Amino acid sequence: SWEDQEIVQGIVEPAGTAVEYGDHTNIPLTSWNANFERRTIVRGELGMMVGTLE
Amino acid sequence: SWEDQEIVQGIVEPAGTAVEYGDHTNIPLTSWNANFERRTIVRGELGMMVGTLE
Repeated sequence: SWEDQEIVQGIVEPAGTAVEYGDHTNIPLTSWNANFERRTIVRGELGMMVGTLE
Repeated sequence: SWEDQEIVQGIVEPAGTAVEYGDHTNIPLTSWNANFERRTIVRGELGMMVGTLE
């Protein structure tokens, strides 16, 4: 909206590898991570000055 | 009951001796006394564990 500062996009990375099965073995677990991506808004300006004789 | 600690058994000893009957003779009387014996309770515990593959 020309006054906002940043635009943000989310990314999620899952995680987890299988393990061989065992009745009394430890249960492996899956998980995930999340990062956010910011792009800054740049405002440029340009002007003019005009005179009567010009 | 399973959630008990002791079991009590009572023994009653009675007493009394008969006499010859008379209309105006004083009446003999019987009586009793009681004793108790207590035995503690022991709980045994045993279990099993079964896996899906097993």
